[PDB]
Amino acid sequence: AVLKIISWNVNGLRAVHRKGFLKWFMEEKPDILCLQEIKAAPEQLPRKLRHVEGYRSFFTPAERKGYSGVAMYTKVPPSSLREGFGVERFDTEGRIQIADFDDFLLYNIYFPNGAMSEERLKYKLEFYDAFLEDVNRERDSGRNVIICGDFNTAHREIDLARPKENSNVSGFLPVERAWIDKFIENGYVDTFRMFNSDPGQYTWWSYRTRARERNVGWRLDYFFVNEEFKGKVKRSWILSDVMGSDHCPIGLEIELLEHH
Ligand SMILES: [Mg+2]
Repeated sequence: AVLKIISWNVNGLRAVHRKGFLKWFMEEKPDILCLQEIKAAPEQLPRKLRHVEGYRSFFTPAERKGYSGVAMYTKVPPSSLREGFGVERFDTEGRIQIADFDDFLLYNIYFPNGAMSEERLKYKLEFYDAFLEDVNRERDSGRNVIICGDFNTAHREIDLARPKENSNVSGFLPVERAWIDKFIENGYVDTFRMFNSDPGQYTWWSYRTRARERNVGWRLDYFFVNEEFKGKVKRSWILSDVMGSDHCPIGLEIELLEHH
């Protein structure tokens, strides 16, 4: 038996609602849906977005109005939900959900965009370091972990359409790519690349004339697992045809643990 988990940066939950989000959600039927960039006060969402039949929903908004925010809809209730790393400046931006599903912890993370300033690039890299300390603590205690969301970095040249022109911009800086190398070396696996070694596999396209149509994109959105759990990953894919955001959704199917 498997669970289908989807991750999607929706570029505003109300915005994607107006384009057909609930119809997509009903057709795709994920067991767990992780969203990034909700951008809304949960009590200002229409009640048909706030609560969807068959799911429990959890919203973790930023302090700043209209900014960031993550959400999770799940057909099975988690046993707990942790919304921070325990560091105030990383925990007030609506970026972190860590849901305990007993088989695994599920991290749904909106990692910072560092492109607007050196200040925010430094915040991104420090957030990366706090995340790595957190997941290692949980993994080392004996938990399996699934990490999904918008990492805001394309790992290798194959992961964006125009690597050479982006050497010096956040999203493809050597130091950001090197952090992903370090995360993987700490015993985590980029699940998409377990199954797909092809070029042109992107999850974000700038909201500009025909960029998506021309597939001028970046792979910014990932599903990682700890190494010891990778044999339970059965599929990891990109839902590239699903419109409505500047990112598309990505999927993971994970087999349930089979106790003996
Ligand atoms: Mg965005």
